[PDB]
Amino acid sequence: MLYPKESETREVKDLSGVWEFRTESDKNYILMPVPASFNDITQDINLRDYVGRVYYKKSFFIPVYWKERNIFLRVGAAAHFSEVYVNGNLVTKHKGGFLPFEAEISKFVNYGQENIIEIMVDNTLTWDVLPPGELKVIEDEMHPKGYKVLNYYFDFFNYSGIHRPVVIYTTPKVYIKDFSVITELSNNSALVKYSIESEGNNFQVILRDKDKNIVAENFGKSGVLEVKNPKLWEPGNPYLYNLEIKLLEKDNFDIYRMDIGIRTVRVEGKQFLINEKPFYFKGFGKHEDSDIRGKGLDQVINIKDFNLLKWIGANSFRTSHYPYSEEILFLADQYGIAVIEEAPAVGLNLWNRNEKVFTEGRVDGKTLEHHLEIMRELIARDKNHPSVIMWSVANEAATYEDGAEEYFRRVIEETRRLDPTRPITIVENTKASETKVSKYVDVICVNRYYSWYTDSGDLSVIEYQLERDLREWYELYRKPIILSEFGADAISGFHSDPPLMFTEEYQQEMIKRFVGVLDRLDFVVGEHIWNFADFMTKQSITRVVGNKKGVFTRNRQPKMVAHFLKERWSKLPDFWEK
Amino acid sequence: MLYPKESETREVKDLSGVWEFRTESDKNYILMPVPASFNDITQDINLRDYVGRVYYKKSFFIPVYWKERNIFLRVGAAAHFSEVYVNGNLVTKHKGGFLPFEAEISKFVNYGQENIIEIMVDNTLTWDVLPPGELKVIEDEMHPKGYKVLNYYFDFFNYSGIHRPVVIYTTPKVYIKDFSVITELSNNSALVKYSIESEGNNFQVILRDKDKNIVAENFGKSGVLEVKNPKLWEPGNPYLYNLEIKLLEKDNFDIYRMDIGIRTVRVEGKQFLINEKPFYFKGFGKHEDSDIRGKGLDQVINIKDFNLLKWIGANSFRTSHYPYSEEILFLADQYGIAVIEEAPAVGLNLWNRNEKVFTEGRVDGKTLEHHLEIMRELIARDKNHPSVIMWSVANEAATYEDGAEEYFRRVIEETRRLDPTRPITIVENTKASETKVSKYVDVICVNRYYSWYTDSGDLSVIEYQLERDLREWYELYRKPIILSEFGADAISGFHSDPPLMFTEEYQQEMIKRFVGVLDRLDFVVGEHIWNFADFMTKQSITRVVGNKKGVFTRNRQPKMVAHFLKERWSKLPDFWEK
Ligand SMILES: [Cl-]
Ligand SMILES: [Cl-]
Repeated sequence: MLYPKESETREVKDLSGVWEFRTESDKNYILMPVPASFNDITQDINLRDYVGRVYYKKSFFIPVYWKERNIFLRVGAAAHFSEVYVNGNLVTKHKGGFLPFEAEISKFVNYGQENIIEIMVDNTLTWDVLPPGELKVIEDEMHPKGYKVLNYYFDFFNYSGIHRPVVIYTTPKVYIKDFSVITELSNNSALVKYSIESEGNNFQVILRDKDKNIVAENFGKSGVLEVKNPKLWEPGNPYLYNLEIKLLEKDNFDIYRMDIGIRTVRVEGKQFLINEKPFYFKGFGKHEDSDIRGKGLDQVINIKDFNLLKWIGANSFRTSHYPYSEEILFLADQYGIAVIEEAPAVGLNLWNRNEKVFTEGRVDGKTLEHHLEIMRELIARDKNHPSVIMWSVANEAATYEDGAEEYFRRVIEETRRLDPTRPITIVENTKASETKVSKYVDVICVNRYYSWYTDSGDLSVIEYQLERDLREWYELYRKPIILSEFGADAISGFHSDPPLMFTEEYQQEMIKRFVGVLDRLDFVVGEHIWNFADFMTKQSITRVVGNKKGVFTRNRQPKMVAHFLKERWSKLPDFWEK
Repeated sequence: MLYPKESETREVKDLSGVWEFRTESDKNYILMPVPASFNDITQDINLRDYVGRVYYKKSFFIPVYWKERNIFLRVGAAAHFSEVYVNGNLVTKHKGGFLPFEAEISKFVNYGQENIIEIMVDNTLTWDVLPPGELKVIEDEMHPKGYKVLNYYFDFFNYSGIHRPVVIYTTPKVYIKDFSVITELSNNSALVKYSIESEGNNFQVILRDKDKNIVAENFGKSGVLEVKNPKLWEPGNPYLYNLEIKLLEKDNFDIYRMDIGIRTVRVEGKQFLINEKPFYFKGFGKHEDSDIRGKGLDQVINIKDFNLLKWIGANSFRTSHYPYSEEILFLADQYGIAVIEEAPAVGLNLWNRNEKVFTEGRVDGKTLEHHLEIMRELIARDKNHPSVIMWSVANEAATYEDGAEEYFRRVIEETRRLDPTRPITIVENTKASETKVSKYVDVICVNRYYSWYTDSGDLSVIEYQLERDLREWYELYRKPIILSEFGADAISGFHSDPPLMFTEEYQQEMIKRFVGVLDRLDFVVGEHIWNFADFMTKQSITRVVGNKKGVFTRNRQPKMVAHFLKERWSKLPDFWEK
């Protein structure tokens, strides 16, 4: 499914705005913005911590002239289970809170009249949705009848609601359903190879440069476009060409356009190559999180975040720990930021080797089935973005378990089959010698928190422990390694010398000592600090109103270590043969 | 041993000030203030976290006229093992970091000349000092040779150094060594009964009121002083009489004076009676802790703290979790603040029922021997302060263990034998039905943290859980109950609605809901919030630069809940028949 875009042949109507909202088995509505998480909008603590079904409702008018058009209703994201009703008719259901879903609804609309859309969203986690969790009953001596808790083991808050825009769009009855683009370098040219999915068959395809000059054209539902003297897309030079696809049939006419970038990505030895040059990742793990709206899409915050990425000198980030909005990937295309996009397989770990995760009752064949469908949906959505340069299949799963090996072999095999054009990783906090899964990926991503979660407060252990660990990863697997997470919680304004945990000084010193180690290791091709910004988590005595490891505050202002990273990364080239 | 006080017959020389300081097996000195903890004075992180022996050194001059006087060298406190050298001569050794020690040193001084005092202090904890801990060797795959950690399980930082003043004082060769005072009410009079310890035998004892009027006198080494129409000491009316003791012998003359207060304390049924009226404790658990100086005595901070106690309307505190400086008790006498003074038996708990504490290898007969000596030293020091109204033998020990019963039976039995004039408690976090120790004390003190350490964030459980729990304490033991701790960490300036853990709002709402429960229970005779002020702890992912449960910041300014308590406690009488 293609991102909804207006053209000569397609209308788009955005239903974002103020909706009516209620919780299960309640008749009274309140007002609720869309897109947004509902948790922080009100002062009702029982809604903040609500677990169950909520219902959104809105009126909309369909123009009579949309008859004899396809009418699609698209929901960008709703966490985690959703059902969509048009005038009381169920038009689609969806499982998974971080990818879009849509249905054709012309059969159910009142033309030239009022219509009602209702969207049910259920935030109840189970062990066969990603990320997983479990609702548990607690009726003991200290809890009243009916006390229940939603348990989950990922470290970000279970925000719920409609997190990305709801839109209605039209197409002709015979229309461009999808297309695939692959770019190759050939002699002094680039090739853009394409295939179009449609019931139609007569297509003209045109490629235009930045100045609207036509640089290539082809008649054909599949084909190759040759670009002589191409300008390649890469961090530091985000050149985009505009691909125009025109269906020209007897009764149907359809146009779809997308900006694409010409680049190659390849792993060879201990090098991560973009356009055949050795890349060095400088960046962050991020989160879709901001004040008040929770996980809701906000283009103000998105553009602010990319300007901060360019300001600090980052060239990349990982979409920890789930696919982000398409909007963020289009921006990464424009700004020239390399993206590792990650499936929502986070929380597959009970920090305890006595509780097994990959076992009947928890992560099983049903979870695997969902994970495989997720990879198919994710690659289908994002396969044409130049900014996505790697897929991450999971974050900190219990990869030391025997059952994790067969599980992830299947996930990894399916991902590569779906997209052979990008490398694959998995983000590990398991010990190097214990993971049964990292031997199957292209690039190793390791999260390490020496002197924070272990030997807390003792910065002196970092060089000893980190160098020994990373050398063992390389000795066992002989793959490029990204230090995919490291950092320390810092309360803005907490200062100390000597540095103490939770101060800005400790965060900067820890990060500084980690990267001094990486500079001595020629097989380390990247550093991603956790996290870009402070974000909300569930409440616990270990979380000082959320996770405070941001390099920026939640309102997008820098802590001390942001300036250290700006100075370091201004000296580090994007392409660096270590 | 009596607090050093100048008189017509006694000189006092305070050696506090700037000393030279070094660590073990090092020849170079730095400067170090005394009294103070050494940990936060410098920018040397290796001294902040030092474990082992440190050495203080200072020159002093003895006047030739001190010949034929006793010369005593007193150390107010040094944590935790100490040795005192005068001109290289060992004059005393001491075990325990929170009580004073002294020696007579006239045999070792150079009269009319320079002298050198050196004090060794060792902060290495063991299982037979209080509070206990253990130095552990960690030489594994991730730690270099010689890595060691001091483990301990009490929740305050192991500050070390000379924490209370070092002084030298003179007495005549035959002198007042000690005295005991007990006050009784009789008809319309009060009696002050006394006994004096001395090699002398001829004494005149005089009692003076606030205006220096003599109200009673007696000739005798022991005797009774009758005060007609006494003004009693109590919170809200801290009347002090001055007791003057004069030794009058042939060759020796000695005078010692102390302010005393006339009051009785008695537990009867579910009432805590002071001067036969039902008291209600309003107050705090405190700590000896302040910026930069750690646990060092500071009279500025002490007077500030008492003015804040009076401002907020408190009438009491507990010396969590160790005896405080004598200076603080003299101030509590002046201000009329009731003190529960506690022995340093904190940390006798490995939050884990698989690791036993009262067992060979940990808390054993050697620990018990030290605990019993501590109770003797503590009562000998503080027996004459009107402000001390109860002894606490421990805080949050593993009282569910079989071995804890015999241990504490002996501690409690010895405490009562040493001082039958004050009730005894033990501060519990064990479950009511599991403690094997609370049945042996006079008043129950229970620490409860519902919605903070358990059901974190859910304020709705408080009333259900706390009322059920406290009713079970009373049903099992039929004693008065003090809620001796409850509270929540709050970062100053962290605000939210709805309230979230670590915000000022959550701290206030939790405390408000707890005390609403207490008001409905006629057997609850007290509320002590944890803590008076933010204080330092060892580093851990659960401590945001120390413990943030203070009602005041570490620099002694109020958080939101301080104003809630001021308003509540301004409405609650000190004496309240519930
Ligand atoms: Cl983290
Ligand atoms: Cl606490």
